Amino acid sequence: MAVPPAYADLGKSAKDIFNKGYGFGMVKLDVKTKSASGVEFKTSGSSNTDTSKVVGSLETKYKRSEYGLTFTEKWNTDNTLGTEINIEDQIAKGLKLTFDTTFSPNTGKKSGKVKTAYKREFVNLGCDVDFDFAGPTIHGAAVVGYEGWLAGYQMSFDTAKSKMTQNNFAVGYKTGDFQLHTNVNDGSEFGGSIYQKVSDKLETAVNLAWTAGSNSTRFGIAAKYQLDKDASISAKVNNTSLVGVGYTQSLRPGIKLTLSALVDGKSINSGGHKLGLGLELEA
Amino acid sequence: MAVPPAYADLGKSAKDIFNKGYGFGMVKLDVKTKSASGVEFKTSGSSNTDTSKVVGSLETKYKRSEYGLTFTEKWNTDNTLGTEINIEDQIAKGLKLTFDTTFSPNTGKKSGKVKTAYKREFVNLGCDVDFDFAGPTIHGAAVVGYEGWLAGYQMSFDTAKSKMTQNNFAVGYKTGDFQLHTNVNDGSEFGGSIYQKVSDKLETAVNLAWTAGSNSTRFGIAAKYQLDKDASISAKVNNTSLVGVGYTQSLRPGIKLTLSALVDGKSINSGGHKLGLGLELEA
Repeated sequence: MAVPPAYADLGKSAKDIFNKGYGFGMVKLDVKTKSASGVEFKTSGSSNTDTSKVVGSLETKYKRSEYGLTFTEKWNTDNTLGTEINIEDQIAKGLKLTFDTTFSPNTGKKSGKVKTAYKREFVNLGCDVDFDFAGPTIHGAAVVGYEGWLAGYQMSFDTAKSKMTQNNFAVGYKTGDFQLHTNVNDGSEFGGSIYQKVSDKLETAVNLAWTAGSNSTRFGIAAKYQLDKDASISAKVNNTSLVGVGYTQSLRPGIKLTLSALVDGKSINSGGHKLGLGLELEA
Repeated sequence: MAVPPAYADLGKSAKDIFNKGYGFGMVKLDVKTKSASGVEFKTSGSSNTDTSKVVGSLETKYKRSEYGLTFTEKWNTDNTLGTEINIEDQIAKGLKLTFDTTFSPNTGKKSGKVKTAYKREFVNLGCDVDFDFAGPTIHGAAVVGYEGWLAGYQMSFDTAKSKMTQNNFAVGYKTGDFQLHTNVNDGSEFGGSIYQKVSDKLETAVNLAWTAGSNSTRFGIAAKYQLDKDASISAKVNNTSLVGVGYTQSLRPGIKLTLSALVDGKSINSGGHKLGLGLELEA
């Protein structure tokens, strides 16, 4: 089953080291409940410490594995309504067809897209069509993989402006507990990442970024240490001397609390320091 | 055991209806852990949504029931250090002696007090002495109780200014699931409260406040409904049309999450609305 990850998921494990475990400047509550009928609910809510912009949301998910059907309804505090229809492994295998819609009964605006995915051995393909105010826009991504090596191309195109708006390449290589990933976005932005699971308890990642049109280089070191099986500690630092720390505790299987802090170097009296609270409830 | 509550606790059950279950404008984390050695830890931390003033704290508590000894150490983010010593039921019974101290290694300031309590049938007494910059200040409270009826007097006195700074009376009456409380503070502020446990699930409270020097009257209605044994819902409204709502869920015995909101009447585009998150962890 050498079925590659989709282009968007290349370098995921390293990104997850750098990004989850943290939640600076926000307080977050995510609740996944389940009714007797089998339809499940997700209610998210987040608040910025500065803007005081509270966002709320409810999602309702209904499944029918027999037809490969997922039906999702979405509500948020912007009064925006969403509806998603997934049809997997029916028109063919393994082909996934998706219809996504959004509508806002205040501003009248209405948007939609048709997503398509095709998973197989050595090949993971995708083609989306976004219908909006300046539509349509065609997205296409392709990833081939054989024996650890990975090769991907991502592309987007405004049909109206007759203009290519995305042109990205990716080369990857995994040897199990070690991932290497590189990308070239628009012939301008160059990126690289390295994931390494050194021990049972220690995970480690490294970020690199550079662009022509400058001698500008940004890079980062990240790590995640699994104290016991119910507690975890993340830490990271970049070349701007921003130090991130995070600590996540599963109080009970299903309930995760997360504390995070961002500390600027060097500072005491004058620095942009941030805190973060995150709570995940799974019932 | 008709041992009355202390003056500060008169009307507690009604106050608890009105006040806990809510946490407007704050996010709060309280953690009560316990070491093998028997010494217990409390770490609190709260953050205002506006001022962005994060406060942190650690308290360490060591006991020795055999001598009636409680020894508490306190640390906070203001770098203020605290130390409390409790000696109960030793000099006599039931007499409690308390030494409280605080010191700030930044501003050099240092404060302390000697608290004394005397519990008995029909009588609950208290006398504190605060040593500060303008010290000392003597506090005294007395509550007598017989067959539901309650009578209390509270008093404070600056010995330096030779000035009485507190003169309060209280009359109460309880008939089990019904409490009535009234107070006269400084001959100016008049207050009253009524608690009523109507059902197993429904608790109810009413607040009243008036002062001479005005025709100013403020009052409030409060209620707490026990949905199931692990969930609870609070609501309240005053005469300024401020509507409070709160919902607390014990996810597991020991873990309580609390959501609260304050809604102004009448408003949509222009009103001071507040949210609140509170989390209690007991391990």
